[PDB]
Amino acid sequence: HHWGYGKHNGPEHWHKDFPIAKGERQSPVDIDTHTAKYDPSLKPLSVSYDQATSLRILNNGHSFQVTFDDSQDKAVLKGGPLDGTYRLLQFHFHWGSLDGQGSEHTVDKKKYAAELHLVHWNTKYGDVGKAVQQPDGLAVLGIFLKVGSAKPGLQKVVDVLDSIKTEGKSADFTNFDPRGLLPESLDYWTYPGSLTTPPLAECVTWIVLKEPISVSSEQVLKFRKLNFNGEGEPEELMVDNWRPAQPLKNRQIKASFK
Ligand SMILES: O=C(CCCCCCC(=O)Nc1ccccc1)NO
Ligand SMILES: [Zn+2]
Repeated sequence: HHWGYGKHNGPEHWHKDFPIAKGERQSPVDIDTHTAKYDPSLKPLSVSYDQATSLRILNNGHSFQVTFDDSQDKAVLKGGPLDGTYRLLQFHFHWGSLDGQGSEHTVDKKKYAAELHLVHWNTKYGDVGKAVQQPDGLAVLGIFLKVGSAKPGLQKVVDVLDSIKTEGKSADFTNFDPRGLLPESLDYWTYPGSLTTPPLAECVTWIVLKEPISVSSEQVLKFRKLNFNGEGEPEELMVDNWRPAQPLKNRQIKASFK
């Protein structure tokens, strides 16, 4: 029926509605660290989040997202492999039912407990809907989460999840600073790929940071209390909302570091 992460509607079914699922630049991928090539040409990345304006937090039935005002150049990503300016629209997470799975990208086949995606769109296309129709329309910053010490900058998110438990719920989420989600190092791998949910459009320059952030067990347990269902339907925990690694095909993953 409609897509999701279950046995009957999960990633192995998506190609019937979205044939690009078997396309030439699908995401996520396994990052083989010994095959990625250091690219001395890659320009230094620029994450400019000081004027970011968060708006709302939303359970969309597949993840939860924090949305930003992207009607002006307030929070932008530039540099790295990117040409031009990419505006932050929203961030969301993918996570597991257990700490050994949950990420979408893997590193030498290792799965992390979760993966944060900070979604940005190329301002030369004017709006996100036009950007998703372009091969360089989006830039997604991917950040792995491992379980250990708490991430203080994540706590304001986790504390409001009770208020968006089920699909369709949203809440006001102003003055949230996404800089509190970033690791120390901006070393990264990059490759051309796609959205990891339907419609799987092949419009993303992926920038995946090498350094994970640590979150606590209590923080990730609160992610796993969300529901895929809407208020009143059989309760199905929102866990394992990740797509597995797809074939690399004719792509090379580049590293910003030696
Ligand atoms: O695919 C991903 C990462 C990138 C997600 C892109 C979502 C962009 C968004 O919020 N707006 C949008 C999406 C599709 C079509 C039009 C707008 N994770 O699953
Ligand atoms: Zn995502």
